[PDB]
Amino acid sequence: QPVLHLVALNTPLSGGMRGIRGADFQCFQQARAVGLSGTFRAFLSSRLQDLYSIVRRADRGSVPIVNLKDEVLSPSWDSLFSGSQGQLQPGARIFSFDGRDVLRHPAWPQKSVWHGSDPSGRRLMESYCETWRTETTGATGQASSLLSGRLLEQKAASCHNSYIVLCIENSF
Repeated sequence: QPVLHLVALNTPLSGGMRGIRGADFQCFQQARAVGLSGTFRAFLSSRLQDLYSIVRRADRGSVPIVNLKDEVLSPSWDSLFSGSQGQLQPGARIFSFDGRDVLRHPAWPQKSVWHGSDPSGRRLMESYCETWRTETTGATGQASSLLSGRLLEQKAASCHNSYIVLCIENSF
């Protein structure tokens, strides 16, 4: 049964992530540290990339999305970008690579997730912290409150905030 893992980085990050190459490298390093074999990319839109396109086309329609512990979060990647704003089922849990529940652990003081995307997973050039290069208070990035059970809520948040960053396995 194919599945794609959605896992959080071990620490929150502000909008200044050294760009998408920086965020992607963190996903690579942290997955490798725990023995995960798949290819993990940061769950973020950037200048040249829409979040929606990060998962291989063949795995977008019918491969369930699961957390680190293989608990099912969504029936497919496409389901998240239907316009529901990435609604997860109640009680859904998201774990970091080292096994901590991001909602129950104090290491993530703010339960919001950076994404820089609209509800269909397309890039928001005016709201992605200058492609994740700045943490200045005046700049914004599109983020979502995990407390509301959604991954793609449309909140423009100051880039100076330290939020949860997710990594998605790009293919089974």
